Amino acid sequence: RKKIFKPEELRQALMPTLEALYRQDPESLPFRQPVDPQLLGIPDYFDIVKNPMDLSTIKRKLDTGQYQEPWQYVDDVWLMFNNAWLYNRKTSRVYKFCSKLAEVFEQEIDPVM
Ligand SMILES: COc1ccc(N2C(=O)CC[C@H]2c2nc(-c3ccc4onc(C)c4c3)cn2C[C@@H](C)N2CCOCC2)cc1Cl
Repeated sequence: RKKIFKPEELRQALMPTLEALYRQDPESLPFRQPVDPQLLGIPDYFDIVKNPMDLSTIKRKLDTGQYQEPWQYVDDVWLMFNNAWLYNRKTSRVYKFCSKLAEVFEQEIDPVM
């Protein structure tokens, strides 16, 4: 089950699953850029989230061939969701938006896997 992927083959296969998340409006808006705790007024963010991830970082990694294997891309998307569920309360808009993106992703990534 070892396989060497061509970065452009990975990119073409995975990019549509990422585009599916970006297309969610307004649910993708809090996930489009890295969390800046001071500028968002959430100074405890890095006390709780030690491995931040967002759509712009995942896109940059896809675009520069930093994923060797599909599971590495999926791990970063899952990390982004896990961070938002960890930091935010179940009652919050961001937590609910995260749950929407995770549903969309589960649909998109199944066939690709
Ligand atoms: C359309 O939905 C929203 C619009 C604004 C906001 N925001 C606010 O109410 C305050 C600032 C802004 C905002 N919140 C967050 C926020 C906060 C906590 C988070 O935990 N995990 C994540 C991810 C996360 C994200 C981010 N933002 C700023 C977003 C909307 N920027 C706005 C500037 O352009 C890029 C996107 C949140 C949402 Cl759910």
